Amino acid sequence: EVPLPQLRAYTVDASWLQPMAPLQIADHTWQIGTEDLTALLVQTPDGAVLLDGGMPQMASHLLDNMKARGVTPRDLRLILLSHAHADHAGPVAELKRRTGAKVAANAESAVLLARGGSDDLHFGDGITYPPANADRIVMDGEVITVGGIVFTAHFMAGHTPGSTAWTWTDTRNGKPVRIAYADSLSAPGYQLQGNPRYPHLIEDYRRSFATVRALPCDVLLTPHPGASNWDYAAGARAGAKALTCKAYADAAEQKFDGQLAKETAG
Amino acid sequence: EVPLPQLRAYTVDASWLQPMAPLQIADHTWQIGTEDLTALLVQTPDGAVLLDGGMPQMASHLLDNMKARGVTPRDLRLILLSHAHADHAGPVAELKRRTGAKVAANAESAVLLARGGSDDLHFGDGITYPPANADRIVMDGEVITVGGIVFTAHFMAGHTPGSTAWTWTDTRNGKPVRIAYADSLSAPGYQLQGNPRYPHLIEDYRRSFATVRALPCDVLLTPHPGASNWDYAAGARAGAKALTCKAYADAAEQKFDGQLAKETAG
Amino acid sequence: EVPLPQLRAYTVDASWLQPMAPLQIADHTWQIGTEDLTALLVQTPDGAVLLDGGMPQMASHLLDNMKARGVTPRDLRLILLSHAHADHAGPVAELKRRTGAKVAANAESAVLLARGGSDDLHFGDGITYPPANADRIVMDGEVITVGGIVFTAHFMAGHTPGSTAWTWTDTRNGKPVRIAYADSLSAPGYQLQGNPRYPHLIEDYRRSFATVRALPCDVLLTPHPGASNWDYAAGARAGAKALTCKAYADAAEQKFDGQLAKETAG
Amino acid sequence: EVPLPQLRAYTVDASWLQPMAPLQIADHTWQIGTEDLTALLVQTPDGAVLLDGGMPQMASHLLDNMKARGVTPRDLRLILLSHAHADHAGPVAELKRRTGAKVAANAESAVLLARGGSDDLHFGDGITYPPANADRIVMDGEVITVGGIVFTAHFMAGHTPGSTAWTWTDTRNGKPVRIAYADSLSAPGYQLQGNPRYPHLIEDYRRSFATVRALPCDVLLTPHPGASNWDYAAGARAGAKALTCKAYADAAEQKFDGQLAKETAG
Ligand SMILES: Cc1ccccc1-c1n[nH]c(=S)n1N
Ligand SMILES: Cc1ccccc1-c1n[nH]c(=S)n1N
Ligand SMILES: Cc1ccccc1-c1n[nH]c(=S)n1N
Ligand SMILES: Cc1ccccc1-c1n[nH]c(=S)n1N
Ligand SMILES: Cc1ccccc1-c1n[nH]c(=S)n1N
Ligand SMILES: Cc1ccccc1-c1n[nH]c(=S)n1N
Ligand SMILES: Cc1ccccc1-c1n[nH]c(=S)n1N
Ligand SMILES: Cc1ccccc1-c1n[nH]c(=S)n1N
Ligand SMILES: [Zn+2]
Ligand SMILES: [Zn+2]
Ligand SMILES: [Zn+2]
Ligand SMILES: [Zn+2]
Ligand SMILES: [Zn+2]
Ligand SMILES: [Zn+2]
Ligand SMILES: [Zn+2]
Ligand SMILES: [Zn+2]
Repeated sequence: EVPLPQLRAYTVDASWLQPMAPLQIADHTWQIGTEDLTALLVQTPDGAVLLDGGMPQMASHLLDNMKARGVTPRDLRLILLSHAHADHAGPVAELKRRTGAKVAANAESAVLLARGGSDDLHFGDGITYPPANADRIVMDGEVITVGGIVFTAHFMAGHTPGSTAWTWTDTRNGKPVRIAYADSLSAPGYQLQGNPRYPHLIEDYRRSFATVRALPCDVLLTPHPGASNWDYAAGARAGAKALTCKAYADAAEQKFDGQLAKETAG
Repeated sequence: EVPLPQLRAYTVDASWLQPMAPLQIADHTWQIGTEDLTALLVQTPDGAVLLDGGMPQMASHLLDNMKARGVTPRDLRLILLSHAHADHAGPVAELKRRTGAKVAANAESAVLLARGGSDDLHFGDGITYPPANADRIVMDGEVITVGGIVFTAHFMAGHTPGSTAWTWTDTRNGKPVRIAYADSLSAPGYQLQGNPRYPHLIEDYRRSFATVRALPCDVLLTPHPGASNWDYAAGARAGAKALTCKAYADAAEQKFDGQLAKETAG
Repeated sequence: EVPLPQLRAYTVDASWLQPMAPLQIADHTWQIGTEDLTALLVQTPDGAVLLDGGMPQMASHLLDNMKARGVTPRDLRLILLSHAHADHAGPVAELKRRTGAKVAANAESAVLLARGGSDDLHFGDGITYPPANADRIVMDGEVITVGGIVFTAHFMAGHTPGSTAWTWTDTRNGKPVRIAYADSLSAPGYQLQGNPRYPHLIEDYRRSFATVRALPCDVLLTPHPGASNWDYAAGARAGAKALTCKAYADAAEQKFDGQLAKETAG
Repeated sequence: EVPLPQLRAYTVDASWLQPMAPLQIADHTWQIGTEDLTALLVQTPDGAVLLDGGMPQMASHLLDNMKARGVTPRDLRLILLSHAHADHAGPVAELKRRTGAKVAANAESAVLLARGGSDDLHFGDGITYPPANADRIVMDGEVITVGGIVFTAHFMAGHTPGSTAWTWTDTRNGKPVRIAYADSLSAPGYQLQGNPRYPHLIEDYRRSFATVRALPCDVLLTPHPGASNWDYAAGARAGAKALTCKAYADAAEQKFDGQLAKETAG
């Protein structure tokens, strides 16, 4: 007799789980996640902002890197997200319990986060994580300000309905640097055409390619560094090979077109 | 010495609160709300669907009209919404407690409904109602089926971010009738330009005019009958003067353009 | 023809809405609410705690009093509640939006707060307010610490299922002062016996009288000052006539017994 | 270099996941879960009630057994729970999506269910499952009626704060059978004494032993059949060796006392 299968945890490449010390991107902005998952710490005179947390098991590591940067749990004011999947919003619930952080997200990301990634449009309950509540809902183009640093939401629906690019201007060498943190434009295993759970998926991705193309973008960062050709293990050269937002959008669209063609052929 | 003001309940025109008997729109579809607030009952071989409930005090009236139509509380399967303001989603929480009904809504409508209309983009906490949870989140263009009757969501963001037109095909006289239930395209007291809580408000309304224009639309109904020139008190002539979806969209756009011009002048 | 009634806002005595300047209770502890609604500010080296906010319209007043005390919105860390009715938790949602404050509450209070007081066991939807989410759920006897000040939850179910007394030790004149903030032990218009929504109501109130009787209680404060014979308008004599926790419990039990007898007679 | 550990799914004994055909307990009441996880189907003239669903992967199996019993997804009206851990409430979110079922639970169980078992008092995020919302909150002693069958909640806090025994009277052989579905009285790996997350844990378990002892209890069933000495694989003898509620309470208290002694020694 054959029992129902055991639950299976989603495993990821070791590099996604490999702790790294803080890597400075600009005067206020640091990568504090792992070798292969972005978690951006933005430090202001009025507390700190975290953009993404990576996987659920990264909470303690994030807190240790924050401490190394001089940010105590009380000092973390705000959490923003690229998208509410387990490998980017994984530790958000735990971070909220263990810090002063509140979450701002769009309605789509808030709904997905509140169900801990369950009933995903494409993944079903395959990739779940601890649910968290949003403290503020943002609209497309809306800004949120912490310690005078202004972050602008740019909705880029597709990878998830609530996928968002976040933009802000930091400084380096006395010069402004317009940083764009663009969400994933992957569609891993997705049914793209005629998907009853996402009927306008293709139109949304197309619009999102155009949105990403047009971001204020002196420097592009992505939830997976490899997407934008960052190499967080490469020290002084970490960002040397980084794509422009234009090239990232184009490469993602080319890949998407290929996937659409293969799906039609499939 | 001057105390803080007493809370003020939102009052509405008496007609919005004036009970009426069920008014048949098509073979399966009945208006069961008040003279001036739409609440559509769609009766299927597998239970009933309610589109909108009107104001919070209308729950019992709705249930009485459902009973008159042969729909017991157990038989009400689904609640859909035009938008999650007090004068359309008012009694939803109570209906869920008192019937078998589950709610399907988009993420924006779900978020607003779950906070009972509080922290509204334009109204603040001026117009609140009992919060309710959504049971199913729908995407733009997604269909939901009850007793073989298929309802399609058409997102028409503006009046609220989650404003939705619902379409379905009923029958009359052996002929199909493509019914369009289009949400409000009003912007009552709204700041339209440069609204920090809704930066792309104008672009969303413009897109929504185009969406409404293009709906499958043999018969248009609206949350306020007057918006589409229905007169639910007019018996056999209730729907005679009804606007097409095209004319409704055009009139709403003309009004919107006027409001934009007056705002610029203001 | 007779329309459904207009919604009616709950009105309260003017004194409940009458702003007052901060009134010091102990070295760290201030009354910052109105003449007749308690809102306790506890100021620590690590940010401030608010116990209750009063009615929904009191948010701005609370924030102004906090500013007068040197507590900026960022500095408000924690909100605790006596019970989640409109006249004590009214402004909590707004305070969370406008400050750094997170909410800790028991599961019963959290559920009631999340529905904005709707579907109340006794009031139905008569007394609703903007819903808010809890950030931390506490158990009976659990402590929560802010800036070294330790607050202990004592569950005293009855007035609401989640009614809580909060205790902490402050100082005055170099001496410890064990402060007890005991919730209401009223049952206004309640059906006490055989209430299908609260079958063990009487047993819970009885247990709660015993809990209140036994609190560490050098100084008793209550959500309505009059309950404990505080007079916040009386300056240096505000707390002179204050009841012990023992006397408060006894008077409340005597009143309850009377109500039970009258209900039996009714 | 050493990456953070991969997430680990909780595995269970194969028997907990071993599908079985429906096993009749009384005229209306069937075991439809697995060999070693209880899921009780109660069939009424007005739809069906499910008490527990077992593990997250059991949804489809439950639905298949319901179909075999003549209960279509539309016909499932109500889900009740012993406690909101993954091995009993696992499939509840999915069941709600796939059926007409609404959930009734106490505030503690509702809060835990809504966070999908995350931030557990004892397990932390070790044992999570898809979150679900409750549709009705019940108080201790409150009854809920479906198709004339009356279910009474008896709170028995300890295993979880919201642990509940459910009682109802079915029939067998023309005679009433008072069925008691008592929750777990285990404390697996729990810190019992001086637990900051559950300060009154011991007092709650003691009270719960007394509650279980005193249930109306012609037949005891438990979430794990072995707890009450049921053997669902034993056909006509499945319930022969079943403990009384009195013996179950006593054995659980004896085990608890042993655990307390070992903890003190530890
Ligand atoms: C596809 C996948 C498998 C396991 C864990 C996470 C994911 C995932 N969701 N979104 C992105 S980007 N992923 N890598
Ligand atoms: C005060 C509080 C309640 C719930 C969750 C988190 C917190 C909190 N605020 N600041 C810090 S550090 N916390 N842990
Ligand atoms: C503007 C207003 C006042 C009171 C009650 C409801 C409303 C309202 N919100 N959306 C629409 S359409 N309304 N009439
Ligand atoms: C069973 C149930 C639980 C919570 C809320 C509503 C209901 C319900 N289902 N069918 C009917 S009629 N109900 N009242
Ligand atoms: C009874 C009542 C009427 C209006 C507003 C609030 C209340 C109330 N709930 N709990 C307490 S204490 N109140 N005064
Ligand atoms: C950052 C944030 C997000 C949502 C709600 C409130 C807040 C906040 N934290 N500190 C202050 S002051 N806020 N307004
Ligand atoms: C202890 C444990 C491990 C894995 C899955 C479930 C559980 C559990 N929680 N409550 C009960 S009873 N369990 N068996
Ligand atoms: C209508 C509905 C919406 C959300 C979730 C479930 C359902 C539902 N009701 N009856 C059946 S069968 N459903 N799947
Ligand atoms: Zn993803
Ligand atoms: Zn990813
Ligand atoms: Zn509206
Ligand atoms: Zn309206
Ligand atoms: Zn009250
Ligand atoms: Zn009060
Ligand atoms: Zn358990
Ligand atoms: Zn178990």
